[PDB]
Amino acid sequence: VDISTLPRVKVDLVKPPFVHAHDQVAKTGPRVVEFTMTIEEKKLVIDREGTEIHAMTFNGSVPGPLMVVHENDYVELRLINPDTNTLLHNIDFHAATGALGGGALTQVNPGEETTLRFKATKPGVFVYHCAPEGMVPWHVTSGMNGAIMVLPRDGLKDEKGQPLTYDKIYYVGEQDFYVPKDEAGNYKKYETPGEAYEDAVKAMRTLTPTHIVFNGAVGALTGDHALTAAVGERVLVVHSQANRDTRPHLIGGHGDYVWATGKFRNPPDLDQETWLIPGGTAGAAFYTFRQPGVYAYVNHNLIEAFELGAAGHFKVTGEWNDDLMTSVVKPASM
Amino acid sequence: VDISTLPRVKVDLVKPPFVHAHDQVAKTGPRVVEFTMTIEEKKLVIDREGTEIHAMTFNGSVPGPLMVVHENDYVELRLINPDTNTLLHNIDFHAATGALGGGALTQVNPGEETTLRFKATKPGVFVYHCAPEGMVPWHVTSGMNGAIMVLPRDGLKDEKGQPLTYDKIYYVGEQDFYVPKDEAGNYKKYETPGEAYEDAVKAMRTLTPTHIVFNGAVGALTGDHALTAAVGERVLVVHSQANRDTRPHLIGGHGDYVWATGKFRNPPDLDQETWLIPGGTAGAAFYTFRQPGVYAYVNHNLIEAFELGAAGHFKVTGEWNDDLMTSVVKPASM
Amino acid sequence: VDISTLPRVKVDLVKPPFVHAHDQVAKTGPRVVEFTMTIEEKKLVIDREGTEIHAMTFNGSVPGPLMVVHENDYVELRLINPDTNTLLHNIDFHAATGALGGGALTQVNPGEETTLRFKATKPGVFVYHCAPEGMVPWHVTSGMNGAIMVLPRDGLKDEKGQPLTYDKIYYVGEQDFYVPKDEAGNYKKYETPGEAYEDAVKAMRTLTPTHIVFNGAVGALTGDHALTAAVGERVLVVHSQANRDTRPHLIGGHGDYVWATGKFRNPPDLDQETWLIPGGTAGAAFYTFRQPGVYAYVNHNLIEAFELGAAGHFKVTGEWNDDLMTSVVKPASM
Ligand SMILES: */O=N(/*)[O-]*
Ligand SMILES: */O=N(/*)[O-]*
Ligand SMILES: */O=N(/*)[O-]*
Ligand SMILES: [Cu+2]
Ligand SMILES: [Cu+2]
Ligand SMILES: [Cu+2]
Ligand SMILES: [Cu+2]
Ligand SMILES: [Cu+2]
Ligand SMILES: [Cu+2]
Repeated sequence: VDISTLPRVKVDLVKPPFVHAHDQVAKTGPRVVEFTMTIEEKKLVIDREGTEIHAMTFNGSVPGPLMVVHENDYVELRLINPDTNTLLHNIDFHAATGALGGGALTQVNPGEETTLRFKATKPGVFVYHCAPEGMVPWHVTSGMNGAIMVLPRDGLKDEKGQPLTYDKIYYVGEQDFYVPKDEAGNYKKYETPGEAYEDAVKAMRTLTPTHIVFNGAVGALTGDHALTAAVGERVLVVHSQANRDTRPHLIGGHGDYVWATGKFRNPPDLDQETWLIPGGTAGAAFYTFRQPGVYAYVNHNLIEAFELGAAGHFKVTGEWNDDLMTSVVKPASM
Repeated sequence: VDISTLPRVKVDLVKPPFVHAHDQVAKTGPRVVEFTMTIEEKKLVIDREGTEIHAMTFNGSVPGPLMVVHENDYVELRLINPDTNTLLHNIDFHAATGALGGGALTQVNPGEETTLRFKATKPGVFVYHCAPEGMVPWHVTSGMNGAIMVLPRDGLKDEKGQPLTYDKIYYVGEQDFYVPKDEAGNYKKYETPGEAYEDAVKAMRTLTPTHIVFNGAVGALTGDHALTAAVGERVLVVHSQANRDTRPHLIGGHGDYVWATGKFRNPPDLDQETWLIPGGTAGAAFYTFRQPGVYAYVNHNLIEAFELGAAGHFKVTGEWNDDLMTSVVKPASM
Repeated sequence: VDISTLPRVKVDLVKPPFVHAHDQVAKTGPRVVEFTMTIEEKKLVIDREGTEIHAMTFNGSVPGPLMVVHENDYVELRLINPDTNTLLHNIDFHAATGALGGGALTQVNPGEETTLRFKATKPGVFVYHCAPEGMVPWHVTSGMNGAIMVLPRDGLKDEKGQPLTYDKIYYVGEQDFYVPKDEAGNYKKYETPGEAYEDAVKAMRTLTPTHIVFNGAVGALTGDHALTAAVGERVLVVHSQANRDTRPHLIGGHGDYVWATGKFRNPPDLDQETWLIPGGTAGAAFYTFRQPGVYAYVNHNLIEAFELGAAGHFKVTGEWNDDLMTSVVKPASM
């Protein structure tokens, strides 16, 4: 079908962990879904100590926002690199076919823009990331990655073919940072990106992250920004990691249905405690909450979670079920 | 059904790698299954060089013992922290739903005890571990973790729905330790847990284990303590890793049916050489032995196996099958 | 059936990434398939800087060559250790059952040979590697590993039971090296294998590779040695890693059908972006190319790919499909 004959719909993106509006089951035929993102190089404070890095972002956030389409829609992205930036950037979609996922067609210097179109032929959650030839891991590990969800036209299905419908969705982007250290162990800072580059390469080659965070900073998904749900609600958590493996776990819950490597033509794994999302992948977990209270959502290398930053919280409202769990005898000396 | 109307059964636990008595197919309706564990802080020698650490244990062992129930039983655990210990502890069951897996309800100071009940609503093998707020990875990586198996009421099934019945079961707990080192590379020792804490945190933040062991020490599952089997026996090996990925492999055999991420509502993977158990997970592998002799069972990062400790042995009795394997010409000069 | 009554066929191996001739669907009954490999200790330059190591090889290459048989054939390997070598070697097949995969029966000193036979009872791709008692990870991480493919007698099948037939096959062996470094960070060199051994053990115990390469060196699968295909061709990429996890990704494509842990009795995962091959495993991915141009094939820890060596290329011939992807507005200032 001639693409100029299809409907166009413009999406207005939101900041993670929230997700723009969409319908699980497609309410129209295939469409050209129009997105715009503006690259922003910016300083970000990433820990409680005040460590400040030069982040490279899509739309001002780490991770970049979640894009949502259906299978056999066309994604049309206007990518803007304002002249207030200093570096060359591009974009590679793991959802796309050809030209390095789009990276070979989207190289933009400061003061340039470009528009890419691709057909979303495979359903699943997928990573997108910047990847300029010769400086790929530097851009990705400076925060320049997000994800796209390509829903089946008839929505999600369980291992038997019956519908799975979520009530809420969140997007957790997990970021490994490599902040250069001196011989004594303290972070260095740098005056220009070029003066930083060799020590960024040195720091990356150790293979050891200094920080591993959700939504761009230690503690970002806690306090006033904890995730929320109610007892009985069905929640989909999309989780991406563009560079290193992670092992997500809902402390106090499970992944009732999990696509660990993110592709919806496969049946989900049931009843997971913890699952492996390989570096370079997006995964998705569906859970129905059964108990109120605080939960933590972590990478279950618990050092990475509780010392390096890879931990967030849910606050869940509703009634407690003593059949599922109860304290029979509360802690006491006797 | 009112829980006070159900049968109660008391379990008497055994030391790993052995497993307490149970029936694969449930011989009764749902029960309250009663367990007791006593926390023990103790010194342990973990390598051939004599390196001694302060371990934190459930029931005196690293790992803690394997607990076994059926789906929709209630687990009722009496957890005792004697006044000979010095620290606060608790317990989180990945099998349980609510209150951080039980951790929010089981905080016991030295000289206290508590009793927790939860309904085992999902079948599989699952990690349990201590997790005190603010010091979670320290307790877990001091050895304070084990596993629980929740069997389907009608026992295990293959990828086609037919029964799988084991003749023997073993539990291998794999432990990553982070023993602090001085600048020259030698381990330090410490006079109190508080004086140790900052350097334990420093050691953990390197993300690099000093030791990775089965059943609490280098060589623990060898010699007089090698695992055993006979040709033709069906063996289930439950394997847990509460903090880091592992990649188990039976040298000379296979995993004929493997639940790599441990949850029995999913069909097993067939004919595995090696499989990935993510950190924070228990997995299980079923094998029927076909050849006698010595086997090694390893994490197949072979550095981790043969230099850091992650290797045990089977000794298998019976007749050799020359159709499966034979030396046609023995090593010789010619 | 008496093995002396079966047909014998002699295979002549080829250097990776190419694969010797075979038929996907078996054209005969079960056979004794005869292979010969000669061990070669040799110097190899592994990076652009000229770093030279002492490699330990099967047949002169890192990885060793891909062997191909069908399920229930017998593999008969003549393994030769010439007197120009200095070390003891052997071979363990993850495809085989008993005697440590063959390692206990194949110990050859320089100037010796041996012939091993085993029945290939399980279909899949599997690692083979040297494993001499007490020096296993040293030999494996010096390059002494390859893979064997055991095809189902009726060829490969998809998740629904229909045939999958490849037009081309390649074998990518991925090698983690641990070249010892002095305190300043420069590689050391050594006069004899014995004088090298303690520092090789020290380097391995850091768990941090210095190099991670495809086909034995940085850049080996690029330039005049890039992999090739045409639009519309079906390609199987077999990928092994004998010691560490990897996360393969075709940049610009997908794994349409992937056996991540390599065993063909299981249904493949569909539409993968990236997949996890555990250390100690071979995996296989099937893709039909849809677009011409250059692709990169990587470990998607992008530091490991683009700084440490784990990246190769495809050059694909044919016509571009603007429906799948197009530049709507080329990069420009406006
Ligand atoms: O039980 N979650 O660390
Ligand atoms: O073949 N097991 O290392
Ligand atoms: O999109 N491949 O790094
Ligand atoms: Cu960029
Ligand atoms: Cu990528
Ligand atoms: Cu504790
Ligand atoms: Cu946990
Ligand atoms: Cu060797
Ligand atoms: Cu092996």
